[PDB]
Amino acid sequence: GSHMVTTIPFWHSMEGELGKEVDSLAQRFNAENPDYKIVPTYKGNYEQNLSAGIAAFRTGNAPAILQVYEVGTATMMASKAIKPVYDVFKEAGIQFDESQFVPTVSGYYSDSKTGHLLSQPFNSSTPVLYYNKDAFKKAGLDPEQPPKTWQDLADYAAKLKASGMKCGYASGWQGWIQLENFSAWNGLPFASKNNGFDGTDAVLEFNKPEQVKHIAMLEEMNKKGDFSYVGRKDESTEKFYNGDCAMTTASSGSLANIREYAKFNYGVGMMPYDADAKDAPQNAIIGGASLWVMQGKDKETYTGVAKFLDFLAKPENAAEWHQKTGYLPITKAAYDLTREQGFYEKNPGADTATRQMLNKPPLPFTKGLRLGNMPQIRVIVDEELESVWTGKKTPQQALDTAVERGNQLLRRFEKSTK
Ligand SMILES: O=P(O)(O)OC[C@H](O)CO
Ligand SMILES: [Co+2]
Ligand SMILES: [Mg+2]
Repeated sequence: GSHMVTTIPFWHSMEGELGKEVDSLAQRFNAENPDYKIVPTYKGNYEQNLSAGIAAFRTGNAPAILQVYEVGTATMMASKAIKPVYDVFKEAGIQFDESQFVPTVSGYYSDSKTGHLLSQPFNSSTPVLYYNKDAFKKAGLDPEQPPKTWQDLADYAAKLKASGMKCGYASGWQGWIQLENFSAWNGLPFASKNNGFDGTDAVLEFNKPEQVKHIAMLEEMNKKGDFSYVGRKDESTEKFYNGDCAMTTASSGSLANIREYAKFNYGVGMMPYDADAKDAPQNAIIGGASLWVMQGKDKETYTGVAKFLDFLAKPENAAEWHQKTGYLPITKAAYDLTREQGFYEKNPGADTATRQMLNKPPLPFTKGLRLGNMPQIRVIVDEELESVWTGKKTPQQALDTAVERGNQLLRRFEKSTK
């Protein structure tokens, strides 16, 4: 009737040092709240975790909490498999102040009609440029001056390669960085209806001259050996920390593993922008994930979930997550606490991710994205970009095809949710 501990499965995609920090947070919560036991389980990369969560729901054994990457948001929002987080709190009779979250992040994860959070913010990032300062030195570059523009990056990459580095430049999450964020950061839409927020009748718009020229630049670098393709996700993070790759654009959340494993002096810079683009940079759009609560659980489970989510949002815990991982602080209090503890004084580049998100007030179409079936559109994008790196298709053809294929998935979602 109440003597049994309530076990609460939490399925996530936090690998390496990120996962160790998730475990530390769960363990502390469990110690302070012994009526509950949060049980984190690593289920693979974000695609694998989302697929596993959806499949488990079909058979009634979904976890209580599921970490879903940012692009899965519209899909989850239309899902009948979730209990919106604001409702989890409401029905459990626990107060939660949504205004605590930084507006960019709360907006991203909020319902259009009610303004309420449908999932809980936790790990948000923007892409940053990691660079090997030691490698810069022996290539004759100023180790305190990362390339500000793509043009500069290509130049540096050539010099780093000439100096003996195995790889000059590589990128994590190419869709997120080279197209989604490339668009926002250079003042362009990724999709219509303001990057999807204004309706399911959105179409993809990333096949414009600016994006095509950008992909062409990367392909020219690839041919020269100055750019290396190493995969669709976080593969470039290890290529950087093991010394292979001199520069990588990767999640700000890669910092946990990079700090632990890089045995050289490294720096963090902002994403390069297009030198020719007037009024660039604009602002970055977030990556990372949010925490979804699955439908069909008992009241004890939802009480425990609400308590755990509240725990994660406490200033000290939100601040600790940001400081340890490189994900940006997602509450106002966590940002202020980090600043007031002198963390940014000690670690100058540690607020880069926030600064990119807030570089300028957003244009109507640089607030984030919200597109149904985006997890599959990401795969389409990866396939088409891979056809560029192999020389099978031109940058124009690949982006045109990704738009055509991707739009088919957007119309499929539109029809499904009408
Ligand atoms: O590595 P993350 O957690 O910042 O996520 C990267 C991309 O946003 C995933 O879609
Ligand atoms: Co009992
Ligand atoms: Mg569909």
